Amino acid sequence: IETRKIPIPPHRMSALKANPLVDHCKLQVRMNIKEKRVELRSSKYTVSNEALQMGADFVSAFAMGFDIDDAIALLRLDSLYIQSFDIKDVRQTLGPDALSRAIGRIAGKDGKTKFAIENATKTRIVLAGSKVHILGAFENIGMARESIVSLVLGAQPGKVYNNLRIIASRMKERW
RNA sequence: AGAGGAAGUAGGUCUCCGUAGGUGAACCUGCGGAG
Repeated sequence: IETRKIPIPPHRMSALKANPLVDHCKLQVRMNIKEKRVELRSSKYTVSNEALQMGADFVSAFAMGFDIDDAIALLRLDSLYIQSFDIKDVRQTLGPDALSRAIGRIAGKDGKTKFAIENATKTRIVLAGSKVHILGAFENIGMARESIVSLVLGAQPGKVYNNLRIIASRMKERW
């Protein structure tokens, strides 16, 4: 018998107050969004450390900016990963014109560039300033990560999107 | 002004917060900030 408690940011508290993991994995839950904690407890119907760690990963992935439409995908498919890239990781210049210009390049007006990158490499990303979070299979996470870091190296989004599309097609192909 | 003669050229998304107005709890728009 093991328990795991996770902290949540003060962003998604109403969305966590929305309504089930006891039905999903037979693992008893408690919540308190004023101490920012969510208790996960394993019962006699709870069988595996896989179920424990996957419930923990599902709740933390809902906490870090994804909704349930992209979180029950993590509850369901075991090939699905999350990777959280800080924009402060590997940096091309020392100059502090970073945050606004970089996430203006990555996000794009009305979400055009983030959305086209998502549709191109089949991954699902969310963007909040310094931290950008990628969800999907880890080769798609590698594709989205190399596209985003080539966006912050200062390459144009048209050329980056073209190369991303051709790499995504060659990765979809079997032989 | 005249019929002839002869010639030549052809780039801030999402979420939250503080605002100000709107039709009020909520909610919408605009702005200023943090993730």
